[PDB]
Amino acid sequence: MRTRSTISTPNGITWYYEQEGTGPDIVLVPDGLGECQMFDSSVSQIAAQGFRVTTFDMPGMSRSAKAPAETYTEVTAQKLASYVISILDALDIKHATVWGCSSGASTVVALLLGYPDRIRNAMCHELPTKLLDHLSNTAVLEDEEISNILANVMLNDVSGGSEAWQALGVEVHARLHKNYPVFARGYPRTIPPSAPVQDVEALRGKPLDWTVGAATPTESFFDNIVTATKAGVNIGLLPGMHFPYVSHPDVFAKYVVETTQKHLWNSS
Amino acid sequence: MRTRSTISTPNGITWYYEQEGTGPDIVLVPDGLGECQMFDSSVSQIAAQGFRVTTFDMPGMSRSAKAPAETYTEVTAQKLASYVISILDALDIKHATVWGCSSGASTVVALLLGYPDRIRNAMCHELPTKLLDHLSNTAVLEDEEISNILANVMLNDVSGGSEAWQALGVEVHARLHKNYPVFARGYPRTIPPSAPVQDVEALRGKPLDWTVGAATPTESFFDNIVTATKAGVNIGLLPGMHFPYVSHPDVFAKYVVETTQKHLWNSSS
Ligand SMILES: C[C@H](O)CCC[C@H](O)CCC/C=C/c1cc(O)cc(O)c1C(=O)O
Ligand SMILES: C[C@H](O)CCC[C@H](O)CCC/C=C/c1cc(O)cc(O)c1C(=O)O
Ligand SMILES: [K+]
Ligand SMILES: [K+]
Repeated sequence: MRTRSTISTPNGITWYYEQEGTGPDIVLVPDGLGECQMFDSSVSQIAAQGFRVTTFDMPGMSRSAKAPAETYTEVTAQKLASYVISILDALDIKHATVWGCSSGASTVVALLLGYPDRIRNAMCHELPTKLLDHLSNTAVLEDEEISNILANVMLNDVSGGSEAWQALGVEVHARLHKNYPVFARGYPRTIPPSAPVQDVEALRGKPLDWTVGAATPTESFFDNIVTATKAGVNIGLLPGMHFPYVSHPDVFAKYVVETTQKHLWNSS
Repeated sequence: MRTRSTISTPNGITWYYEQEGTGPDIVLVPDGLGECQMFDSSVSQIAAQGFRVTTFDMPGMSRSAKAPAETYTEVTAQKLASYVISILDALDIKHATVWGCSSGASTVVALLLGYPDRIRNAMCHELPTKLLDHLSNTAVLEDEEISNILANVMLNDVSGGSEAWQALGVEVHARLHKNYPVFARGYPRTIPPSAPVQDVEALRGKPLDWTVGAATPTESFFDNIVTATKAGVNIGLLPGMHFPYVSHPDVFAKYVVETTQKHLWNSSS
């Protein structure tokens, strides 16, 4: 019942995508590691509630690696939003609910603000607005050292569940190992400054639902809570840290379903 | 240069307190464990910047244990604020900057709202507004089990620094051992519903500086960040978790001094 296929867009990207279900469109945008297998359990649970769910690997990452260098270098929320619109155009998805974490969160807020006719509502999780020198400095290391360091960071610092993270399995971790250097050299210097949350008044009244991880250290996304509250945007918590769709897939799925249902009611 | 003494207030409490320094008054209200030795390093560093610093063990706790049962049972922010005003009256402290964490945070916001002529400015850290059934349920246990459970929670989960926590020393931990059952039976069921943050408009424009621990799990005091932001109150982070004066005493002292200095400049304007 799950489609697993590839599709080429006129910007040069060959996307790997997955799709399951019928009904209103929900699109799950990966975090910066660009790996859509992290959504696998949740895709079936969401689709089973009457939705068409689409996800994809991000350009330059995992099975979407056949892409021009511009799509995975000097990456911004606005570039990623343009790329997501390209694949939604290719798949004839005219109106969608979107979810994203991390650079995915920056991407879905850019999607909602830039393409309002295309976006029913956006769920953003842990949107990075601050430069981290420790992360930006990994870009000058050798690929194998980047992969070793960032594999450790993801498991021990931000996975929000070491057993679930490791249970993604050897095939997923082998793809992430190859993504870490692409992510390190493309994302951490350019993503945070591109955060589309500098204009608080532009967020006010928008169909945005913002979350942070319950277990995440307060300092990590303190600024998200402040910004959301200043904008009057719905702000709450999911269990775990940076990857709730990995750590707590059933809670994640229920959240996506209930949030989409609330906006479908509000739209009529 | 530290005064270490006792003072009896007509509400029945015999307080243990400490004082150091001369200058504008800064008062350090303990968290619910009620133990003012946790401020020892910071009291000297703050006083050295030209302040008179006062702290005290809280009623029923540590060396302030000679107190009526009303002062350490069914404890509310409003009761604690009335008790702090009683010791400030007894020490002739008319106008003070105040710090408090946890129930001490609830106390200092209650002091600022309820006694505004007495409070130059308040610094509140990790103010509890939510009931926690797992903590409330400890009240029905025997004293020794309460002490073992909460000693473990403070050391390993919320100290923000296990080595600094242990370095409080054997005498402090012997006092905290006796305080854990008093705290368990008198605080967790009644402090959160008494939180003086139901009226966001009452906080607006008040000389309040609110912090949360940088390492604290987001869920613990997420509501503090939301409430402070809604009220336009200065909200920020200190290193560590629930006990910044234990985990990061020099950062804590600097924050108390700089915040007090900011309000002294503003008061003159
Ligand atoms: C050795 C170093 O200190 C590493 C320690 C710091 C941790 O890496 C923080 C981990 C999560 C970073 C998210 C993030 C940040 C960003 O600026 C752009 C992004 O796209 C993302 C994302 O995961 O997508
Ligand atoms: C056995 C369980 O799992 C215990 C686990 C939970 C952590 O103990 C508490 C985290 C911080 C809250 C303290 C607190 C709460 C309150 O309702 C009144 C107070 O006065 C305080 C205070 O420290 O003053
Ligand atoms: K789950
Ligand atoms: K320090």
